Amino acid sequence: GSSGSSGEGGAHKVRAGGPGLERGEAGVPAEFSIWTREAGAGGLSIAVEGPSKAEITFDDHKNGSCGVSYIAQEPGNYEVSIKFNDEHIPESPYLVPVIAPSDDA
Repeated sequence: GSSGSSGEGGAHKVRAGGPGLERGEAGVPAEFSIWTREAGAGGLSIAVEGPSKAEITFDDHKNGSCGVSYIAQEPGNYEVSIKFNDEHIPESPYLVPVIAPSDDA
C-alpha cells in the first residue's frame, strides 16, 4: 500500500479554455488561460506540433494563472499537447485550426 501522501486533483480534474484555443491565426499570437482551480497542485507541459514550427512563451504572472501564448509562422492545424503532472487530460491534446489572415488594404 503506502504510508500517506496528500495530493488532491489530477489530470481529469483539469480544464483548459481560451479565446485562442477555439481558433488561431498564422503570424498572430494565440493566448489562452488554463483553469486550474480544481486540481490541488502539479506541473504543466505545452507542446505545439504541426506542419510548421510554432513559438512558445511561458511567463508566470500570478499564482492563479500563468498565461501561455504561441505564434504560428505558417497556417494549419497545430495540435498542442498538454500534459498535467505527467498525465494526459481528457481535453488534450488540443486541435487549434490556424489560418492565414487575409486583410485588404
